Amino acid sequence: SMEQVAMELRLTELTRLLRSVLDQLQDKDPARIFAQPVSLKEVPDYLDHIKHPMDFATMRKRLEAQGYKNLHEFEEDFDLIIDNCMKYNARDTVFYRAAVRLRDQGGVVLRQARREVDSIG
Repeated sequence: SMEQVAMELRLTELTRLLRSVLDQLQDKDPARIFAQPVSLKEVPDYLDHIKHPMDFATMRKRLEAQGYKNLHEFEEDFDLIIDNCMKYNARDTVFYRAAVRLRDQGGVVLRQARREVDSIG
């Protein structure tokens, strides 16, 4: 139908905007701490601690399959990256501290993303 096509164009445009959001958030991680999944070879107990691992490469896979229906779903995944790290790692670690900085800097980007998503529909 024409409606299904219009819906699909909306999703494609959301995907375009979320790709730009993702790039901007990932720039706030210049150390690449959150770039890839925590390695289960190197941290073999990880899944005993963290039930829903997340990272930027995994988000990018989902994004490119158009697997984010709305900004809330995308934000959920970003918050998993941060919250997983702040639980597994102690406060006095470079990992924890990187997550705090990513959360703080990402907030700005996500605030305007939400306005754009609402504004453009």
